[PDB]
Amino acid sequence: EFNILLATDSYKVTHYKQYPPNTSKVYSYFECREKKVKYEETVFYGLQYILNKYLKGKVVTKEKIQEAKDVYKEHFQDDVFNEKGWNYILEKYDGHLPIEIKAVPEGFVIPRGNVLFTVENTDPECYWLTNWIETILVQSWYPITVATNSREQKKILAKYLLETSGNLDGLEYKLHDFGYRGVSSQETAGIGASAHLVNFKGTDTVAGLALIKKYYGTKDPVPGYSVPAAEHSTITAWGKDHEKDAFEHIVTQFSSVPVSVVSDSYDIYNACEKIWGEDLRHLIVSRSTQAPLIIRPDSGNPLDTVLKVLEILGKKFPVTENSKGYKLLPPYLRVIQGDGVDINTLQEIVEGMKQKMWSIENIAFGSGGGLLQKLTRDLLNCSFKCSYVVTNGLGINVFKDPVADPNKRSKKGRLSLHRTPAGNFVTLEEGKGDLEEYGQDLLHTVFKNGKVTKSYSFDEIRKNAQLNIELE
Amino acid sequence: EFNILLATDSYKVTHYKQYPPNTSKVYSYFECREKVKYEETVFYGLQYILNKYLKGKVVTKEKIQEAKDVYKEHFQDDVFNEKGWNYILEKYDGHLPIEIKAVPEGFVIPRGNVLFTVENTDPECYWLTNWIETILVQSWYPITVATNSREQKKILAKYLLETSGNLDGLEYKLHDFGYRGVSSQETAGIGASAHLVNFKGTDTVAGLALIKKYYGTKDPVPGYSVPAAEHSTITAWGKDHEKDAFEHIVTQFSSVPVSVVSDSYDIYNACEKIWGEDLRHLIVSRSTQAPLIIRPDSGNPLDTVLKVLEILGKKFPVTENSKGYKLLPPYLRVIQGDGVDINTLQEIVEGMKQKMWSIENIAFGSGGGLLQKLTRDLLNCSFKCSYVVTNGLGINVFKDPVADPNKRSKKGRLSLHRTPAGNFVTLEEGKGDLEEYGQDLLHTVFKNGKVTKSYSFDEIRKNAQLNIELEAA
Ligand SMILES: N#C/N=C(\NCc1ccc(S(=O)(=O)c2cccc(OC(F)(F)F)c2)cc1)Nc1ccncc1
Ligand SMILES: N#C/N=C(\NCc1ccc(S(=O)(=O)c2cccc(OC(F)(F)F)c2)cc1)Nc1ccncc1
Repeated sequence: EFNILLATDSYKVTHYKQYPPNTSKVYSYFECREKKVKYEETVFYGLQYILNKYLKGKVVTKEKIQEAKDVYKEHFQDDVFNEKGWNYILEKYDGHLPIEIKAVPEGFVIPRGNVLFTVENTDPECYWLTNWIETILVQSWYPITVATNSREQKKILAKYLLETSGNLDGLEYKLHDFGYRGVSSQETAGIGASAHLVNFKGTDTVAGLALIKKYYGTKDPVPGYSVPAAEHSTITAWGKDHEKDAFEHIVTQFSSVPVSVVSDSYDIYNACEKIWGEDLRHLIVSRSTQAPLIIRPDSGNPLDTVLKVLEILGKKFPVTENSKGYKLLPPYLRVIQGDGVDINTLQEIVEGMKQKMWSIENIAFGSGGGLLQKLTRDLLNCSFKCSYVVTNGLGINVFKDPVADPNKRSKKGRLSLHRTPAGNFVTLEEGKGDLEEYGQDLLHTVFKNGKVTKSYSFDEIRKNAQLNIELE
Repeated sequence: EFNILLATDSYKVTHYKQYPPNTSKVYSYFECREKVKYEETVFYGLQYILNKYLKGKVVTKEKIQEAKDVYKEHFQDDVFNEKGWNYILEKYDGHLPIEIKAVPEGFVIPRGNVLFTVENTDPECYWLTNWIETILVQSWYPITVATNSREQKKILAKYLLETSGNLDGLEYKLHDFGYRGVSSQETAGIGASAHLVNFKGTDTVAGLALIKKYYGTKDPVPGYSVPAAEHSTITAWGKDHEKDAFEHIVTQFSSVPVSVVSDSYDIYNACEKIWGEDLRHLIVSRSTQAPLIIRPDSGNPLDTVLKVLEILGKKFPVTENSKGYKLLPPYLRVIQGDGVDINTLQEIVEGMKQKMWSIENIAFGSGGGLLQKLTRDLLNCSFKCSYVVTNGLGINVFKDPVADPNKRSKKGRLSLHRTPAGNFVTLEEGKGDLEEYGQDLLHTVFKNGKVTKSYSFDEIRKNAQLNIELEAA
């Protein structure tokens, strides 16, 4: 069973002895710190998961306190654990955390350098608790960053799909999550997959579905979808001389639904030109528009291989020119590039297709490690800092400001998030939100004293995270 | 509760229909595929997966119904192999008819060798081998963390030995700071445990319980820490009271080591004036068992470390060790915990050596660099089918993409062997059977729902030792 007393950085166990004496309040905040491709705005997503799974309800028991005590005695070779402080929460509050958390609504898209949530203790005895839970709350960096990076890729796709086709039809199925095997754990898989689904509807990372169902909720039965597809084992199992037999068997098994077939086991160019393009062409051209063959290269330079596959297919199948002047494969045939795709190569591929006059309608992308694993907390500088304390009954605005790195300076005092007169966002420091010169604080209480006080459905989050181009 | 029918990539739900008719066996293997660095990998983490996810009754009527219901909506179609899963439930009481063979955990093996193999033990379950690819492939993560952590240990060992003449304290020179910087609680535990294969210092408490549950140590815990400040415990005192914060903290932790982050406002002032002058009397009185550890946390990592050491060296009595390198007094050390990864680690220790500072003076903390900034393509961790039996005939299968020879996979039944020179070699096409290379070094670790061979964390650590550690004795 999970024990919140064992879910912090070891050193935090010692901090209750380090704050100034007579400190009744520690108030801290989370931001994606501004830094002097660009990631200028971030999608706030994932806190509700943490609140529900780890923070709410009776999270302290006698047994958990004793367990922590025993572990820390050996871990520190010393007795430093705040057993009294934890027992207080158990006795006074039936083990519920005396903490208030206020947050911007999930799905909200906020520029860098703004407060996204704040945390403070609601009982003076628990001044130490605010930053105890920094570690667990800061892991929100991950769904924020996956959702943000996924959305930035959607912006790239949208721009190029609109340019080459005139519309955004199918945009929400253009970047598929292939990342299940390439992330660090089962738990990460569900979190990351759910964050990508804020922007798209295609996923193979099945763990994302149950997470969304349990913690967020959707009107539709499921938040994400997939279609049948081969992997190398289901092609290569037929033997090297029988690739065509594998292809034939698979497209016939899935004759009436879309099917993707990985075509690079031995020679992608041969497979396209000779196997699909000649030997099995009759099984392709007969397919429904709702059930295309999707040819999947999976190796070589991603741009070069996409362009060469399209060049080959365009000579073996009847290509049209759309109203924008771009080439379009027949509706029973598409391509998916699912190798080496990240935000940078995604851009390179669609720009390269555009240069060669191929519509983005022809292609979808799969992304695995690039989508869910190749991200860190420093990409958006997700960071949690104390900005206000009360000591001897007096509030003081606190902050760090390292001489050699102005980028790490933190905000001062009690914070609030507001709309500016021009409709942008601003974070007011030093309790200036209290002056009421800037309309209502956009932070809402989402957790208080062990209870989740405000929740968002996955549908609401998706609405909040829409692109401007989708809104237009 | 975890449901293995829902723990695969969606497309694998459709694969049972795609294999050749009358296929009775699908046999697959995992390697860290060969491509100048990461030439050898530490095999670690499979035992966790076997125990937590694969062993025992993992199929129930309810889990089958749940998966049926989810996949119906996910695919907008009924493609799920209900019958196949029911067969496992009915015939094997929901235990997986799979056999997995693996190299011992902690073993250090060159790239491009077979690390584990997987095959079905019932012909009806030919589709099961690759169903569990997704979950088994996540072993990439503890393998990669453990390997990258060990590569850092090699750097530290080299420079510690050169500047001090011994390896004392090596296993405490790289501390895990990564708890907040990983992607989940589960990842934190797995990654922290992988780092503990090589070192003993961690703040990622999640790692302790994982090791105790799945591996075990003779000692009460596998890893340790010591008291330390964070910015909030300094800055809460107010900008004009940094000295008061420092004094309070070192007085609270007067007889144990304590680290105090010193860069809240001006690291150089803190070292030269606050520690070096105002509070100097509280430092020089401390025990060798209870040093103050000064922690910079910003700026160029190498430049900041060198400047902090120059400042301290002028305020405190420095000695010259037997190798000719400068050593701070034993009540004073430094920890650099910002911007540390395998690359910057190398730059800092080399820069220190050039300025004649012993590596004894310093320890490193690493967070995202240690536990998060790693992907499956670093060591090209990969699972592939190499052998099938169809119509009663075994055939050796592989991929070999024309545009990427680095993606070629191995053929046939595989085994791992010692060469005459004592190195490793992977034999393909069942050639291990010829018995020209001795016995297969893989061991059956999982069979028909049961874990059949396992390793303690102590054994794993011994297996993962550096050669330099083995040399002496
Ligand atoms: N191809 C593959 N591979 C996988 N999934 C099948 C898969 C995914 C997306 C696409 S698509 O062309 O975007 C598409 C087509 C029609 C409807 C649609 O809509 C929707 F997807 F939502 F159903 C999405 C096709 C087929 N899985 C995979 C996991 C890990 N590693 C490699 C591979
Ligand atoms: N300084 C800090 N910060 C943290 N940990 C305390 C910490 C860690 C290592 C060291 S050391 O100098 O290597 C050391 C000293 C003596 C014995 C020893 O051995 C042993 F490790 F076993 F105690 C290790 C000191 C103090 N936590 C932290 C989490 C996340 N982000 C930033 C910070």
